[PDB]
Amino acid sequence: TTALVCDNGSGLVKAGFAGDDAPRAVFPSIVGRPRHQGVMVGMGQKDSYVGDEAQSKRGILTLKYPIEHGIITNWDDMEKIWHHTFYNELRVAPEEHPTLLTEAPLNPKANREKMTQIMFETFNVPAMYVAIQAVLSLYASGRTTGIVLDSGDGVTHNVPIYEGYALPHAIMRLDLAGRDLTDYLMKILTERGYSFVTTAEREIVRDIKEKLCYVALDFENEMATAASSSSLEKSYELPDGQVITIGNERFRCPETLFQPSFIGMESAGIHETTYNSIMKCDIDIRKDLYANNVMSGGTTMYPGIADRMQKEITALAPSTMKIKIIAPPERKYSVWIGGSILASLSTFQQMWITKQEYDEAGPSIVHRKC
Amino acid sequence: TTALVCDNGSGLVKAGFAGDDAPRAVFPSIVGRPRHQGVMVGMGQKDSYVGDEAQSKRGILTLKYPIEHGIITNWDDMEKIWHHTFYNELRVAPEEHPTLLTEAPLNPKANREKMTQIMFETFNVPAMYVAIQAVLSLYASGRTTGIVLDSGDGVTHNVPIYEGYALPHAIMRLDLAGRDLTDYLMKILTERGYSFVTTAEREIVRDIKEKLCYVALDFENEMATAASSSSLEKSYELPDGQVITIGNERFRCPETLFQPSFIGMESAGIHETTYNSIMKCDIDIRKDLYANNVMSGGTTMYPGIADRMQKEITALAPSTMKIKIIAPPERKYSVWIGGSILASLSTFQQMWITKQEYDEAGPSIVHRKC
Amino acid sequence: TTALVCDNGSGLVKAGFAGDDAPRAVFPSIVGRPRHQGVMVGMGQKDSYVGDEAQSKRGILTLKYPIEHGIITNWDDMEKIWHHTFYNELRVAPEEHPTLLTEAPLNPKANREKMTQIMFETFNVPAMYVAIQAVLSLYASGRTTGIVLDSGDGVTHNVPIYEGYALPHAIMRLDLAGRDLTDYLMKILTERGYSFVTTAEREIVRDIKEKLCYVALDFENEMATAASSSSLEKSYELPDGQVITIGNERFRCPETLFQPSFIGMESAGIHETTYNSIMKCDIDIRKDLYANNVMSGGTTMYPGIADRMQKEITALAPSTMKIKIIAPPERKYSVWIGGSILASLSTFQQMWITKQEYDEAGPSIVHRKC
Ligand SMILES: Nc1ncnc2c1ncn2[C@@H]1O[C@H](COP(=O)(O)OP(=O)(O)O)[C@@H](O)[C@H]1O
Ligand SMILES: Nc1ncnc2c1ncn2[C@@H]1O[C@H](COP(=O)(O)OP(=O)(O)O)[C@@H](O)[C@H]1O
Ligand SMILES: Nc1ncnc2c1ncn2[C@@H]1O[C@H](COP(=O)(O)OP(=O)(O)O)[C@@H](O)[C@H]1O
Ligand SMILES: [Mg+2]
Ligand SMILES: [Mg+2]
Ligand SMILES: [Mg+2]
Repeated sequence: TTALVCDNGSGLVKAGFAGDDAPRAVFPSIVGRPRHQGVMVGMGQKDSYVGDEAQSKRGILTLKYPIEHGIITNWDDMEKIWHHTFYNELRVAPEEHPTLLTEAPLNPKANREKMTQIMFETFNVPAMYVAIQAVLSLYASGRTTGIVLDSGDGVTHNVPIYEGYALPHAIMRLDLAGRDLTDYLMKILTERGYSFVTTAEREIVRDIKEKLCYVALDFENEMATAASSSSLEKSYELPDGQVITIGNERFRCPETLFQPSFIGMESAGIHETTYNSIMKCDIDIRKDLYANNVMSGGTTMYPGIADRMQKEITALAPSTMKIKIIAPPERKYSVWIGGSILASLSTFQQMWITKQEYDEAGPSIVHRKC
Repeated sequence: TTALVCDNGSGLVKAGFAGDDAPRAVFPSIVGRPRHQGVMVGMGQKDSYVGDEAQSKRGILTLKYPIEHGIITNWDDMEKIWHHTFYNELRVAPEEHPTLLTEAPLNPKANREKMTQIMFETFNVPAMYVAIQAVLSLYASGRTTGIVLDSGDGVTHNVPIYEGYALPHAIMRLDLAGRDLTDYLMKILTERGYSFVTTAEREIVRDIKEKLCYVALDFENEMATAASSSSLEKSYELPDGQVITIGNERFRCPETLFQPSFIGMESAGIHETTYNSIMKCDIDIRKDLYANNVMSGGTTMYPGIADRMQKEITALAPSTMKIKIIAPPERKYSVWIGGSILASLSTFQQMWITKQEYDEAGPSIVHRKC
Repeated sequence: TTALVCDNGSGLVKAGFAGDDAPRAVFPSIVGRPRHQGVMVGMGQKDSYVGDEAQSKRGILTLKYPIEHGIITNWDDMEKIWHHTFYNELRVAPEEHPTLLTEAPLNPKANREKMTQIMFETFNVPAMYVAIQAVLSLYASGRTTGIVLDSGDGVTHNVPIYEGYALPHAIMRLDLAGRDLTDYLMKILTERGYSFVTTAEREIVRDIKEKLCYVALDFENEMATAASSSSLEKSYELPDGQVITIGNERFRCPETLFQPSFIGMESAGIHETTYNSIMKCDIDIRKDLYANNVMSGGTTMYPGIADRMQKEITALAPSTMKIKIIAPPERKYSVWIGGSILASLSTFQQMWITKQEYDEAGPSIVHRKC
């Protein structure tokens, strides 16, 4: 009778059971299909690969992400992803496990309705629920009041909560996250002569970004430092043994979070978005929001991002405001951890969307229960 | 109901039954016709000789190869060859044996279509199939990943397969193989005063090449070694008792595979062709191609060719790539062995081109079934 | 005091003086070196040939292209090319002529820096400038708004400009162009029995492609038409008098621009790349980009390419968008014509990189002036 927690991000699936501290399985949410011709008979050559097996065979596949900026764009591939999650990774039967799902705020309603319908009809779950990922990150923190910035592969969002009450008019959503940083790193890696163009070579660039990239405390000083000397240059070995070297692409890629105009966007950086979200809240709750800046997600995992956020929000806010950025070492899984905490609570047990409620009230049950 | 496997190379016919480990018969694919005048009545003096009987009587015949660089140029002589194979060597009736045939990649389509037509009309086979020889060579080695370098009398070709998927854009074909090496050995044997000019004397030079020639690990060092001393000189006894001696023609002949400019070709050597074929494949599959270099065919049978290929590809590839050359002792028949393995599989039984498909869909069935 | 305009493409050099309507000289950017042995004394047998003289003597040379996908890979041969351009074709002294050079977008920075250094040190130009070829193509058409699809021997690129402002985040670059089409035509010409393998025979195949190839309005219909009848077959006479015939290779070769998977690439066709470039631009500027599709370069010179681009972009775009493809009859020289127009303007005269700026600011002047 244990509940399931599935955190469907744009880039990774974090799935497990409620009551744990880490997910069962964490695998990329990709579906790969062969793009060359098979010449050997049989071999169990399947027509599509999901998750880690698609990354294993990615040299002969075309990798597709069913989720795009927090929105599911391919629903057959997403059913493939969910079937993989339930049967090959969790190795469970979804007929007896309530499933907690997550979603970004300010998302299309059809996304939520269709997840509800697929859970209740394709996978026959007894109950389900869709929770906002930033509220779950606050549950993982253990703090009732915080402003949460969640940055994932697809979306960056700010949700300010005070005493357990959210201020939905102050919620920010920015469609700039890890995948845009990967694409920008590809583009600026072309400057040194490195050409990554295929979907399989997007994973190599994502690995380069996760290993070698960091957030500069002061961008212009680091640009001058990289110009003067090669102290910031690091090498990376490609899957075929070729070695690439990057000097200032290491901090130019994550700078797009603070200067979105690098990729041609008109928006403000994550620091200015956070400050604007705080300033749309009530004046009496702003001090507690300044002191509680919870960062979650994999795009907040850069070395130096918390210090840079500290510096920028301190510059924006008054001098008597006491700015703290809470960046737990496990913030790459804060949404899943908070979802496990929430699904394990006794008070939450009356808040599931039951199967009978779905049957006798339609998929639109999800907008008024969640 | 057993299937036939006929490997028609430019130089030799390898024919047998599926399920065996070696072909029934291996004979030269030559048709000899007398060039002098008959003076004795009768004797069963036939107008043409095929296979081993043409080599037996080659002193009074003009030997012709119906296949030239993997392409059948004389179709009447090729029907003679196939009739010999079926009736005098296999001693079977082709009306009840499906026949698996082999062909080099990047070959004229008319070649394949006309083999299909002759099999289905002249020999009345119940079914047939044309397979690429490098895929068959990969079947024999028992693996589904690797780049195959197949060298025969007529063509040398590279086909990279990964997980059973071929990359047809990375397939190389080089029209330099054993027959070009035989001709070059004739030409450079003229340097010591030995004149072989006739088609029958081409077989003597081919025998010299198969017995005395080897691949030098370092060409310039071996050239210096042969210049300094006579330690590399070996003798060969001609059919009439004359003894010839060759010192550096032993490794100068096979060096044409690595330096095609010896015979006036502009192409790259087999090592550089293999490296170029690997580098036209996806970056994620290159490590497994480096570690799996399958060599098949009779022109890869030189002493020291695998070590030289190891050395050259190691020089071309990065230092962290782990280069292996797989050169089985039976690689002179890898194509036939793999064809037997393929024709014996149960999954392949639905992939034959049946007689009815040919009748009601034309000879062009072979491009979309094979 | 007239300025020079040198359009260095991967395949051809277009050089001339600013203010003209056509370049002085258009010759292949190849350097040929003899591959056989000289037996006649003297003759002025030079060790290397550049341009038209290499194509004249290509039967005894190995032709090398110093530019490869818009990137200069051999710099000594490129200095040979530039010296030829300046002294044997333009017959000028570069010490008193500012030189305008062109480059593809998303190119290595070392390419631009080394062209700047060689111009300012080897050829002693008073000033120089490197311009993006698509902006120059937009100069030639006399408009300041439109998305340019420039296809050359080495690179195909999309650059959307609106009101004179470029959107660098929407710039596409595809490393598929005329040379890849020539190689594909060689590969599929092997199907009818025609074997072109040498670098000199690459020019014959390029001539065949330029004379006999066209873009099919509907590929499958043309494939059916070529299968049914021989109405699409045309003959071509080789330099030695042999006549070759091609039926569907005529439109199968240029189809690789719309189906890059023909040569094993994962990218999208030029139509889908153009649509994707338009859709990464602001919603308010998309109507003017749809109506202004400037095509330039020699690979856009196929019969029927503009109509096919019209059809495909119309299929992709909404029905109320008004799609025009602007394909001037002189679009093979749009980059050079636009460069001449730009170098002749009075406003541009303050935008040269002067010699003193180079001397006292390094070769890195080119990234912040251009
Ligand atoms: N150590 C790291 N440094 C920088 N970026 C990272 C790191 N680890 C993961 N990422 C990025 O975070 C993204 C995945 O974060 P995640 O929270 O799983 O997103 P989602 O919730 O959308 O799945 C990926 O795009 C990856 O590039
Ligand atoms: N031991 C050997 N050493 C060198 N060359 C050999 C040897 N044995 C055979 N060959 C060459 O290999 C060629 C035959 O190889 P094979 O694989 O039968 O070619 P094909 O498939 O074209 O018939 C002949 O030209 C012969 O000269
Ligand atoms: N009439 C034509 N039809 C098709 N292709 C052509 C034609 N004329 C030239 N080309 C191709 O265009 C390329 C040269 O175009 P160009 O604009 O000069 O390129 P670059 O700017 O790279 O020199 C050559 O590869 C040639 O094959
Ligand atoms: Mg997330
Ligand atoms: Mg063979
Ligand atoms: Mg050009």
